[PDB]
Amino acid sequence: MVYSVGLTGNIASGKSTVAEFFSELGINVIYADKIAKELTSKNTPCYQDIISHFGSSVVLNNGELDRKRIRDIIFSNSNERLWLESLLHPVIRKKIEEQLIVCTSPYCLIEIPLLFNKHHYPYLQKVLLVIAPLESQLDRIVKRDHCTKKQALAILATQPNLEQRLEAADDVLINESGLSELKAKVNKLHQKYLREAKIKQ
Repeated sequence: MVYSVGLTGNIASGKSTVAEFFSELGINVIYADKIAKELTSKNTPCYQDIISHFGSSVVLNNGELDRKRIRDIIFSNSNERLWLESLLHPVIRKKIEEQLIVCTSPYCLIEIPLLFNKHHYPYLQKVLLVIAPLESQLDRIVKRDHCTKKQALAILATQPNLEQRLEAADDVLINESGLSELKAKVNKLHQKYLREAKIKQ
């Protein structure tokens, strides 16, 4: 229906910044993560199933979901990552399709998770994977998490291997030198996607 580019990134890759640069070029960006939060708002069906599944530990005093805790669980327990992805996939897909129907840009960017199920995103024309070198990731993680460098390395040490996702990706944006070059790279990708969407039916 619409020429769609999947946006993925490893840890502390700079990918939300990449999304913003695409946004600022007039491209419609669909944020699957934002949709997931929406559809796990207080007393939504998925919110209820999540709390019943994981139990009271993932409910803050707020009655809001403990999203930090859930991320920790999802990252360390693959069976739970898959369970949660299976739960949310049907509702998230319906929201994505709504936004695609009203897409006003020449192509669309869909921000999706690093280890996204392809069977759930078979309609993507392209996949873009944003990565940052180890040093850059640590700096980003220490500043965001306020943690020790050795804890950041330990966090990076446990990330999923990218070999398979690097192979599959049509384009890999190495974010290795500041915001200005990042913007320049996004610009060239933008022109590439415009070109390919123009000649693709």
